[PDB]
Amino acid sequence: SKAVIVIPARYGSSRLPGKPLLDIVGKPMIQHVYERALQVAGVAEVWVATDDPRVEQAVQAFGGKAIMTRNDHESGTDRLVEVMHKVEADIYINLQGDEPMIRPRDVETLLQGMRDDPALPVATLCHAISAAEAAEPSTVKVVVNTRQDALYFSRSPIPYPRNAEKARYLKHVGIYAYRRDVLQNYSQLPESMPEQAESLEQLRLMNAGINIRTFEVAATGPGVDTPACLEKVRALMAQELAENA
Amino acid sequence: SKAVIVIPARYGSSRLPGKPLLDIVGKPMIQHVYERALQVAGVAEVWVATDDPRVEQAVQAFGGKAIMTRNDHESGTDRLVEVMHKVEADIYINLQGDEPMIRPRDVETLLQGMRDDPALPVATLCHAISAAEAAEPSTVKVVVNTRQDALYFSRSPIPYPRNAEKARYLKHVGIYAYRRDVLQNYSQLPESMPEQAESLEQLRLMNAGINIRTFEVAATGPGVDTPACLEKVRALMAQEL
Ligand SMILES: Nc1ccn([C@@H]2O[C@H](COP(=O)(O)O)[C@@H](O)[C@H]2O)c(=O)n1
Repeated sequence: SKAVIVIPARYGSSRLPGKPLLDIVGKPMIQHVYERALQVAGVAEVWVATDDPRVEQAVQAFGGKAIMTRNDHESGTDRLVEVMHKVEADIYINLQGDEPMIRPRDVETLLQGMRDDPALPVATLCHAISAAEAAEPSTVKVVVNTRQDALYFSRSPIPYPRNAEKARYLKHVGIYAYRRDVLQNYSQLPESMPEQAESLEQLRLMNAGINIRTFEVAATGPGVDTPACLEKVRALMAQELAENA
Repeated sequence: SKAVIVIPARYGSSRLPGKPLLDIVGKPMIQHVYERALQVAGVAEVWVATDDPRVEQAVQAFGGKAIMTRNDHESGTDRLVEVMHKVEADIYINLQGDEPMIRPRDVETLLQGMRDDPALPVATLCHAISAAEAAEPSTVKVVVNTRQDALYFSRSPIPYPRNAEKARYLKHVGIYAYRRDVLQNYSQLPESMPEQAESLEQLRLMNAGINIRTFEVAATGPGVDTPACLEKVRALMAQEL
């Protein structure tokens, strides 16, 4: 079973132009993600999928593998489908190019899950959050059954807190592992009403009856989207270097 | 493929004690439900499951069939499980004893669905509602996939209206059809965290991975929970004549 990690990294961003190129303790953000991806056991290759030459150059400059993709791509899953045709693997892992604090062990958990169950099409991550955090529409919640399969994903707080003290919330961590056949049949799936309403691409899979197992990990480090969280990551990353001396 | 309709009708109610015996244009509420149930094609028997001798006698008075069940059941579902042991069938339909405006056609849609797919364990109903109505925690919303299987049931407005004009909402109508094997295993299913938090018993099935197909019907009539709804139903069933 061959597994590869693909890191989508488009330059264009409204509140952070050239987001993957921002410096974090001396290296572009995209490099930190790539370096951590390389530490994931069981992965054959790591690639960066981009639609901008500057990103491709920055990646090659540190010796990373870059593959140009179409800029007309609406989603990071469509971009991964294009990569799938050129890069062969049985399992593709999609990592966010803007989460430099990703833990290699979490990707291994995800990979081990896919290998322990040959029938599993998609796998993703989640971690426990408080009810107060779950109230945010910018945070995606997920509810799972006993096998840890996702029942639904939503920006609405689910489960509804009728008996508030009994409610436990899970935040969805946007890292995915897809079997090859899922990506091959992907472009034929129609957009679902819940997907368009919620603006959550993963609901397109659920509409088609494709199971998504969700593994729970510890609270993940802060992503980068706000210049405030950027400074926190910078200090958190720097605090990490001195800790491992 | 033998199907039976079971109507849970406990005497008690915090807002309307003796609810099944309340008069609605000449007949107790339970009789209206029982008569409409008898109009459902494809069913072999209709039973009223109750805990009180007063309800049992009232049903026998109009010629219906009734079975005494334990008074310690927490829900009509548990009451149905007790009945399944006494009344043998392949498919059991659970009708609410407080919804006298039930349309026989809607129960036939549900039954047809179960017969069209022998692999389907549970089926239920739903109908379109507005965004305004979906915002209410007392209204249970359901989201389904292309095969109409339910993804989740919630009091929260699902789907979240990020793009409001794209959102379409469905209200769950508490009528169920269960295959016998689901009921034989029901007592072994543990309660789920989502069930306890939302206070929705059907989430106990989803937690165990049991599929629930949801068929869509037109807007249904109100049930009788409060004395206000009781007066509204009386008014509606009167003009319906
Ligand atoms: N313990 C319980 C609770 C409810 N039920 C039944 O469930 C249906 C709807 O519930 P409520 O009227 O209690 O709200 C009624 O037909 C009622 O008799 C039951 O049979 N046993």
